[PDB]
Amino acid sequence: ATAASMNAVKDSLQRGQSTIDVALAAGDTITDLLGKMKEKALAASDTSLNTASF
Amino acid sequence: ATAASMNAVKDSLQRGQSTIDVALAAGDTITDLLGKMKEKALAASDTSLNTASF
Repeated sequence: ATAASMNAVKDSLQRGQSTIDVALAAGDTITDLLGKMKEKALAASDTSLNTASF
Repeated sequence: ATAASMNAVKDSLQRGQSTIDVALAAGDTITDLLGKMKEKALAASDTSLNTASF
């Protein structure tokens, strides 16, 4: 009975791994977006821009 | 992200170079006109001129 109980443990571990995989994909896209906004903030930091570019 | 962020810095430096180039062209024109004024001032400083040429 104890040996047969391991299947639920394996299912729970695989479920956690899938959840972390989905979170990792979301984190990848979020870091891409974060880098792009840092580029935008540096570009807008310049005082030689006109109003429209800002 | 830090490496990819350098494009904004490059663009800002290029914009500064373009602004300085425009300023230097206008300054070249202004110095040419200033030399012309100095020539006219020396010409008009002569006391033998009649009122018309002055």
